[PDB]
Amino acid sequence: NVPKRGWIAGVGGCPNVGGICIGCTMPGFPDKFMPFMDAPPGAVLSSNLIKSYGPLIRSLRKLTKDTLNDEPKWRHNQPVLTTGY
Amino acid sequence: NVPKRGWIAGVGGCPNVGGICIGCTMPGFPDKFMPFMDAPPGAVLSSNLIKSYGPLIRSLRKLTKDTLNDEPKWRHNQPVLTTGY
Amino acid sequence: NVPKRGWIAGVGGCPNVGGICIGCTMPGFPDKFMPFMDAPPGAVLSSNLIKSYGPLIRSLRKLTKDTLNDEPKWRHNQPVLTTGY
Ligand code: SF4
Ligand code: SF4
Ligand code: SF4
Repeated sequence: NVPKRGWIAGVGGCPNVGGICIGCTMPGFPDKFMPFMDAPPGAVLSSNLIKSYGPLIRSLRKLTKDTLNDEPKWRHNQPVLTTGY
Repeated sequence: NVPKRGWIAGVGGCPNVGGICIGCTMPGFPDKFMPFMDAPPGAVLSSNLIKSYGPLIRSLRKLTKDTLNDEPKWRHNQPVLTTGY
Repeated sequence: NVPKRGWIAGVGGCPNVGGICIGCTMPGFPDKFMPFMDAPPGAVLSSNLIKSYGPLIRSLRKLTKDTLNDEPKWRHNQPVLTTGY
């Protein structure tokens, strides 16, 4: 739970901070994880997994974000109130 | 950056601890987000495709996990060393 | 070429105006097409095709459309020209 909780005062961690998780809390440690800097064989399948939907969902998110980066029209210094009141 | 950063000394935040993010930092806040306790229109979309490969990746992870939840055979109190030394 | 071409002076046609195509120009007409009001067998395939990229493509389109339904900010009757001139 290190990443979810941090190391000390929420300050540290491993992957959430740039450190590969080497499985140091598991019965299989360390032998079933070495070499540590190699990709887990199961990960290559999931990293070579194909998300054709990967670029779409990102493009849709950006659009939605852009409209959220636009204040409503009724916020101005014009002498006539547009807020609907 | 609140969830990534926490609120005070990494203690709190919003979604990371069960509070929906109401986009209080966005120029569109709050009108483009209300009503807050309703699902955002574009959410259900990305949900319905990952459901085809969720239970798969989930099982594939539960299995490797179990292998990692097993100590190497050479860890015992038998009369003879079997670690490879 | 009827729907692409219209029937008379580009006015009528068949499926383009709600008339099922019954293959009346084809060497197999009418036997390989009856019963007419039944769906084509091979058609049923691409019809029920589980293209779950669909609800995501219409959304990605509606979001683009909505932005194209907003005039740029510099269109207004304020005492200050703000087009970039
Ligand atoms: S390397 Fe260890 S301390 Fe770090 S996240 Fe993994 S199991 Fe936890
Ligand atoms: S509700 Fe606000 S403080 Fe919280 S994560 Fe969202 S933008 Fe940040
Ligand atoms: S029913 Fe006949 S005229 Fe109409 S589109 Fe089909 S081939 Fe053309």
